[PDB]
Amino acid sequence: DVLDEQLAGLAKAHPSLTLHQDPVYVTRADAPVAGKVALLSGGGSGHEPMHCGYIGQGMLSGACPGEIFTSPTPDKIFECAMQVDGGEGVLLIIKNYTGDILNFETATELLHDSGVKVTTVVIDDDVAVKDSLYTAGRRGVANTVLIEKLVGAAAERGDSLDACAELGRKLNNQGHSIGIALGACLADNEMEFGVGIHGEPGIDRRPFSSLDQTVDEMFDTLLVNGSYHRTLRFWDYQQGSWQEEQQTKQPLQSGDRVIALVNNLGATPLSELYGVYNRLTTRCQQAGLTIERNLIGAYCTSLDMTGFSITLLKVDDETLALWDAPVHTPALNWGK
Amino acid sequence: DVLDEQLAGLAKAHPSLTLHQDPVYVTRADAPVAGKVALLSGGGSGHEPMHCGYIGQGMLSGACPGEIFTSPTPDKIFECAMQVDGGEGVLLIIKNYTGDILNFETATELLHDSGVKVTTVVIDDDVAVKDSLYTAGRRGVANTVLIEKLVGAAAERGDSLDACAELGRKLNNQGHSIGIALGACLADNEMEFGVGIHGEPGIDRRPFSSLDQTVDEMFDTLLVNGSYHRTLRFWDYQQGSWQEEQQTKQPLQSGDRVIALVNNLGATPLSELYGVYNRLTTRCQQAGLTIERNLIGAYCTSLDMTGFSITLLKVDDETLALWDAPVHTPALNWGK
Repeated sequence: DVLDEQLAGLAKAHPSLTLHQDPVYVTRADAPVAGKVALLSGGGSGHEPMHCGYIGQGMLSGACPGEIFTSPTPDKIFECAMQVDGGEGVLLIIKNYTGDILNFETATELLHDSGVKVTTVVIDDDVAVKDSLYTAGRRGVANTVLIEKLVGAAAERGDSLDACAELGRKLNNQGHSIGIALGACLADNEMEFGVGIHGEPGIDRRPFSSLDQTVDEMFDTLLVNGSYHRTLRFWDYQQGSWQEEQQTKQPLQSGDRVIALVNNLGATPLSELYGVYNRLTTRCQQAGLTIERNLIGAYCTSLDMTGFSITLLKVDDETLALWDAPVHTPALNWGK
Repeated sequence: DVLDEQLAGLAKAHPSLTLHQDPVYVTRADAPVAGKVALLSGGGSGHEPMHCGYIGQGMLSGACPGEIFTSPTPDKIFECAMQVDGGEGVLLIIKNYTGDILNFETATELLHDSGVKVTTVVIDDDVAVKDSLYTAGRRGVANTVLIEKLVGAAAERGDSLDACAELGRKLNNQGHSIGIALGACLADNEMEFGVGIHGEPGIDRRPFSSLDQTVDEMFDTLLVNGSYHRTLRFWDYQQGSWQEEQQTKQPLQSGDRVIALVNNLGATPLSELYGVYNRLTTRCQQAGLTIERNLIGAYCTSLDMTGFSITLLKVDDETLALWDAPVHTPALNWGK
């Protein structure tokens, strides 16, 4: 099995990780870490390094890969959470896809029934399309990475589960993403505008004219599609039931300070992502947005798709402190 | 100009770097760093992050990007070296291509003629083809990255120019690489075996049967093509002339300890690189090679070429200590 070989390779390459079998999942080699909230995510393979490249101090305690573009089954999630439970609760980060919501919400109840204090955070940052192919609402994409890092730093400093959960839901309402593909993972000199990380259709197919023009269109869409009201369910561990919560996003606006993530969906040359970033900085400056930090690289992929996404996440001094905090994972590493 | 936009983007993304104009080059924002040997490289754009993503503490002092797959002109190299010169010499790392050798060699003379103590290290790690299209001898490829980190650590701790040059030449004789492409940046289900980072032809075109079979063939080639004797010129700064030095490589063999670099040439999914790493570890274990450290990712690319390369560098305890030493660059970051 190729997927088997890929995970064995990840494990051999990174001794800070432990690959488990029966069922398969990955955790920090030092888990469970006593006394800190444990953070977990997962989803289909094909988005590497998300989420296994994010396992480590200051970020995920563990992750649950599934088959290509397919949610891990509930047994994997339950066993991974039990393995990382440090006595302070486990927070489940779930991207907004039908399969992921179903399997993670099922694991959540099984965990609850076994005495584990758990709660959830749903990510729906893709502003492009409401109700795509495998999603009720907006699709969960690259902002998931920014949220894992920020909530990961908060868990590592010792915040409670409730605190980690409220911060993740707040960030979710402040982060906005859009992606484009020039080639799947079907017409010359055309792009799928507002594409999904599983290959879901975007807003439309439109001509690619230049890098700068594509960025302008993506940026403009982030500015005008920001307003959003919807229900996101979360697990209330005190009542032991799902709570429907209306959640509100404000559009990005002049005066917002942001973290920018320019993300390779798969086969975009890094030189091009720097050109994207150059145009993005100009547009934010013109619109009154201050980019305070950035990440530019392959952080949330779709196999070998040719395209990239732009993510802008509103932040304040407290959030920036969580950004600057140490993280030690395969994909992201920085010290004090 | 797209290159202009791409370089402005790199500069805006990384305040630890300074982009210069008239002529264009990039340096550490803190250069010149007094009292340390300065390390420089450069080459055609299209291999990002090599070399600009390696500028920072513990690695390059600066780099000189040229146009796509084209060497920087000697004025760029000269001015960059003058900007980073810390009074203890400048070491130029040059990959073995006709154009790079000629421009860096011309800059070396201009530098010497201006009072700057300088010397060179030529990289010729690609074991696949002798005398390809743009090269007398063997092509310089991904081992260039490992050498910049190791020699970068030696320079950062204060080693002398001669000590840094000797280390670089020694490592060059101990590092071996081979690349394959499944698509240019051709044929169906066929690969260009032993391909060059500028699209040069390899040993041959052959059928792609599987990932594991491809890795086996690449690895076998690294074992059987390792022996090599050739002349590499270097700048003798005391005599003020080029010195022809016969240099020797021994094949890799049972008992060697290595650092492995599994490198995406452009469009290979990270999941697949881990599968590559998994097969590589098995083959190294069978052959008697101990992989002590690895790097898996996009470190020396060829635009959006679909393919990957494998590099194995023989090391000892001293070299492993230089690998583990602190490095803080756009592409490589660790403190232990």
